[PDB]
Amino acid sequence: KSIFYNQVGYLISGDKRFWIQAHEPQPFALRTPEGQAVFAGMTKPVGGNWYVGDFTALRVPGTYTLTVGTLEARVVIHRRAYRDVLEAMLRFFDYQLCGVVLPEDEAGPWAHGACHTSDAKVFGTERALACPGGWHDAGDYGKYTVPAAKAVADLLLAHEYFPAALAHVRPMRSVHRAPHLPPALEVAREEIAWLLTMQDPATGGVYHKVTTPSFPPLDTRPEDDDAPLVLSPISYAATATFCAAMAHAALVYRPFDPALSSCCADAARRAYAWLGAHEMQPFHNPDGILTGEYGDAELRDELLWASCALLRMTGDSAWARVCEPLLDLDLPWELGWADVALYGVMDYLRTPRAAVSDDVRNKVKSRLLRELDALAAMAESHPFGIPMRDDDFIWGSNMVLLNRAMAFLLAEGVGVLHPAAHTVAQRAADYLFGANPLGQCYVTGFGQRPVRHPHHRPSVADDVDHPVPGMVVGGPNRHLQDEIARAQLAGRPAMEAYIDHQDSYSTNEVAVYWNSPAVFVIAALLEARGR
Ligand SMILES: [Ca+2]
Ligand SMILES: [Zn+2]
Repeated sequence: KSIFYNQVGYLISGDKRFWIQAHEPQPFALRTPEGQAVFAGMTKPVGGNWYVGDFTALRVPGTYTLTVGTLEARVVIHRRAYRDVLEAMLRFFDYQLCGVVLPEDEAGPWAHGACHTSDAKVFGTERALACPGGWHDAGDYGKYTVPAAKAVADLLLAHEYFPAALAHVRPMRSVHRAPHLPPALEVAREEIAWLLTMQDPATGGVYHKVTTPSFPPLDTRPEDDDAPLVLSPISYAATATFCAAMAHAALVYRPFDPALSSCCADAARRAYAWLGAHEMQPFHNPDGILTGEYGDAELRDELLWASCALLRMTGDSAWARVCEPLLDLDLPWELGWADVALYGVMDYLRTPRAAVSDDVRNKVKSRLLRELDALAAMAESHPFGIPMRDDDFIWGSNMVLLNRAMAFLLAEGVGVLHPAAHTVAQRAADYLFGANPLGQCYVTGFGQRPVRHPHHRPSVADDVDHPVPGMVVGGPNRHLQDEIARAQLAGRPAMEAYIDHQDSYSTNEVAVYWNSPAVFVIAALLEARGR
């Protein structure tokens, strides 16, 4: 029996909520460390087994003792409560850097020399290509184009939406080149640079991934992983998502890195040329390649994103002829990594009105609003106020949640101002930081119940009780898709289908594209912005 709360903290100007399992209202108090009450109220029912207490009106920063029944919790209120965790979430990307020295003065215990420095062989050939840099994808050391595109897009969108919040954090600054770009762009450039090396100069197509044939032991340090690197074949999905990300990067970097901006624009155009001359073939692992497939049978949303990205990059109305029929399809409007249509919708909506059809544009805005309404109804039913149903708690459920919060916030940039947007964002953070049935903070290195045993090779290699901080784990997954989950979590409700165990890859791994929406959402919460 405990209090469930945001274990990282609460914003002075933000909503403040705790949860408890109870069957009737109870008085609660918030007190100073000496013990004197500064706030008091009554809990109220929200369904399932749950009651909530609202202490939003407490505006004075500090560490308070929350008392309800015979239970106590320590809660922090601060002007920028999430600054440290946002910084850690962004530093994760630098911790994932491949082929670059990470010095101890930046990386502490996890400092290491440049890893995976060898040339990658193109599958089914004797040709070798240098594809250095960028990020290890997850708990493994593969670098995969499709999910990379999402992580880049999310960081770029965070820079575009919340630059002031991001300005207050510091990545591994000394590992990046001077002059230093704004934090999100400094970090994202490393991945963008690597992506550019994955494009085949002859055809404009993009290799699906570069990995070793198989996964090394969970125990393996990055610099000790010396198996041969293989470039898996060019794929439609990789080429299209590369196109979209590069087109996005072209726009965003224009005033910061003109050479990169220009390089990305032309790379995007060459990638789109490839799309036009090739079939929408889903990617499957070649024989002898057992690493992450990142497959996907539906590719029209990738074409949609690429098309809309180039529409916005160029501002040329000719692109709307291709975009608008794709926007009419009943594709899910989601934020990846496989279902990427909402990135395209956003690029379309963020293009000057003059370049697109007014009729189509209003239909797209209207669909977006209806989608958000649906998510808002979900959140209203849920005891923790998050836009989730039991069946949404799948592999990477934390990302499912964060993408949904992100959609609310993105919409505010294109004239769709849903009244639940900022409540949803706060509840998503609350949930991520311990306001859930397990009382689990789903980020390593933070909260009172942090993640301690992530499925992450650098963490497992160094200290299995003390992992790299700032890593957002996948979260509860009702499908029990690893040995540990099957054995330990059968019969538990959806939100309880998580275990902090290094072998539980289906509930407790990490990913660049799980940190990326988290950076966006937490940055939004820091940029406190009503009248
Ligand atoms: Ca797709
Ligand atoms: Zn590496």
